[PDB]
Amino acid sequence: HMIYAGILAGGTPKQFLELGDRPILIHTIEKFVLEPSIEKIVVGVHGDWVSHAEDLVDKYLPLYKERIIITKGGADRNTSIKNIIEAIDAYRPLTPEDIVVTHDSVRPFITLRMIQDNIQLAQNHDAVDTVVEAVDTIVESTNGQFITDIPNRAHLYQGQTPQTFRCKDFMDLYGSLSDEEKEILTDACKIFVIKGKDVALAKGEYSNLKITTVTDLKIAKSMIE
Amino acid sequence: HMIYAGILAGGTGTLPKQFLELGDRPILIHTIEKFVLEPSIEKIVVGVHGDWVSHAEDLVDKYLPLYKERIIITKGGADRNTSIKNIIEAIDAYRPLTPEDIVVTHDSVRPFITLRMIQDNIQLAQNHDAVDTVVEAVDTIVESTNGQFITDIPNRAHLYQGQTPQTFRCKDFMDLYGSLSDEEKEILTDACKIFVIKGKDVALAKGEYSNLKITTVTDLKIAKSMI
Ligand SMILES: Nc1ccn([C@H]2O[C@H](COP(=O)(O)OP(=O)(O)O)[C@@H](O)[C@@H]2O)c(=O)n1
Ligand SMILES: Nc1ccn([C@H]2O[C@H](COP(=O)(O)OP(=O)(O)O)[C@@H](O)[C@@H]2O)c(=O)n1
Ligand SMILES: [Ca+2]
Repeated sequence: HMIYAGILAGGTPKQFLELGDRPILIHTIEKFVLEPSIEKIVVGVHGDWVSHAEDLVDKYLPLYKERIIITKGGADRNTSIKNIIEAIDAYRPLTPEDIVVTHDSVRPFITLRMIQDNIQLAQNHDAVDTVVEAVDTIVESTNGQFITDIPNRAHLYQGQTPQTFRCKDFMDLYGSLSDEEKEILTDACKIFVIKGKDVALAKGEYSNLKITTVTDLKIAKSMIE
Repeated sequence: HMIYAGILAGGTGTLPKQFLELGDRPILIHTIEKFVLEPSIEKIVVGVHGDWVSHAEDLVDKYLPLYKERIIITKGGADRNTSIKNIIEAIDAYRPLTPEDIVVTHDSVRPFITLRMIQDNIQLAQNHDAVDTVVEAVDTIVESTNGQFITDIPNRAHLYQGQTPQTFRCKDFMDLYGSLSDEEKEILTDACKIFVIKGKDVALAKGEYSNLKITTVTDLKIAKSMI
């Protein structure tokens, strides 16, 4: 079986911002290029930014242009995955056993260690979520007016990426959902859980920051001196 | 009836940052300054560690000279609940508690609280049991009861990050903290968690993503850039 990388960069964007010296997207793709087991690295880019992602690849990673496929992502992260898996299928026809390690372009501090656990866990599980023990106190409210519930904070995890699973599996489970369900089931791991599937946990790092806000940008800058 | 600010501002065992310089003033000072903005808050009761009581007194004498008779320094407890107990009992020494007297509890290490947040807490406390300043979770929260594979990914749209202010009536909190045993108090160290699990109507207050909790070093670095 093959292993692929699925970089999600189709968002609406922070990943084309310079971090230190190079775009966050380039930082993120970098960690995947060394990994011997990863066949191609496939990036879902917003259809408008595709060409600008390739100029970026040429300018910043000319040694790996062959290892990278830049493809049009979709309206929401799940769709981007669909599109990434489709592009994988265009490179080599998917077998039941081929794998995708998906990851946010805006997470530029993922470690080869994480990547390797995800790949490694996926052997004897349906899918793999990368998480860390929750820091904030989490409060629930179905209405958004008063507290409907407070979950037990000793079993809560802050969810990050990689999210790793077989390709066919995603195309099957995601495929079988009405639009209304897709709109509610936005997390890729959620879909596996509700379909009653075994999703194991990969140890993430509190440092696996996801860069969404101008505050996240500062935290990142201080992490690279 | 009365309105008090209860500033949870002391303890060890966890190096907590409330006495560090932010811009020019210690963080705690920034925090107290927000509550002096509110004309309606009677006194501002600050709950510091035993060793730090006088250090805090001086900080008021040095940085808040005029609003010094507005502020009352007191000893904290082992946990913030024991501290709220101590803040409450300090107020009862100042002015005997009237069943409706509310306390606006707040982390001393959250100096970016606005008056808007404060006023929403006094207001929402009117016809609710308690108030919890809150913001929409930005992170997907994942539940796992076993610890190796997931048992639940709640809907994120319905999930919230806890902040402070947390507001309530003084007698109301004491009467619940009482019925709890010494081993019972351990399992639920947050104040709003007591109200909910003893079935009470505690409403949400729109918080702020800028309402940072200064705990780590990078947190201090973010904070310094914000002011
Ligand atoms: N259609 C989409 C939407 C978002 N994304 C984004 O997914 C990652 C970050 O997720 P997000 O915070 O935008 O959304 P979510 O919180 O993961 O649902 C980014 O690396 C990427 O920009 C994507 O690749 N394709
Ligand atoms: N007995 C205690 C213990 C800690 N605290 C802490 O509660 C406030 C915010 O919490 P923190 O940032 O120290 O973090 P933690 O809640 O102690 O994990 C601090 O101002 C103070 O150090 C308290 O008010 N009373
Ligand atoms: Ca009443």
